[PDB]
Amino acid sequence: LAEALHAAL
Ligand SMILES: [Co+2]
Repeated sequence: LAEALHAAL
């Protein structure tokens, strides 16, 4: 989640 969300952002 940490990576996924920060990539999206
Ligand atoms: Co964060």
